[PDB]
Amino acid sequence: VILPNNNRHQIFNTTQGHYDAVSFIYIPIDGGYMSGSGVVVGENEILTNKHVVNGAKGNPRNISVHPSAKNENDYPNGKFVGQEIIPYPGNSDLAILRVSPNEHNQHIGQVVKPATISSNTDTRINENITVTGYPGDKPLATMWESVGKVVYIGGEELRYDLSTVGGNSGSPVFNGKNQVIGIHYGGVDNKYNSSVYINDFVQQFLRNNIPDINIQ
Repeated sequence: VILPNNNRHQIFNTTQGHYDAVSFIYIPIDGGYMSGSGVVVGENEILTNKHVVNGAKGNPRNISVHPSAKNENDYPNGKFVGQEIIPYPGNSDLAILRVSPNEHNQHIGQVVKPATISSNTDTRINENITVTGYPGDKPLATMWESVGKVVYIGGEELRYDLSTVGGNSGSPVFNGKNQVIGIHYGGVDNKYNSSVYINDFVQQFLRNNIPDINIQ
């Protein structure tokens, strides 16, 4: 959903700082492909949307994850294939994807630093945030950072005023400490963008499936 606030900047030094965990997702469908985004949060784990993993039609092996992808011809951290899809049991567009190790028996959370999850104890409306991931209007597997403000927090719903584009499905929403406060899932044209807010209940689901999860 493209809004009056469309402040987007490409990221090139993708393997450094907090960008490293921001991941590009590619799923073939016989006619073409679908793409999306996610964020590495544990040794073998990314967070993304239910609607993203549902594109695999029940086979996790159809999902390729490229952490820190720079463009279609530059995956500096290679890829990791889907192994197990663990949907968040609650009523939000959130899933964990566990991935296999790569061809060098490296784990995804060893090649990049797993992202820091916010406890969201301090998160409030009007807060300045970024949503960073792989928009579909841009060239395949290019990373973009969008700047915006939180407008709504309720239940598992966090809405902001910044712009995103199909492919931004699954993009982490960062606070100023570069901690993940939520996971983008879509938007309502001319009104706001929407994300899964990482509330206490979501945090419990993360802890119960990702033993090493870093929540601060």
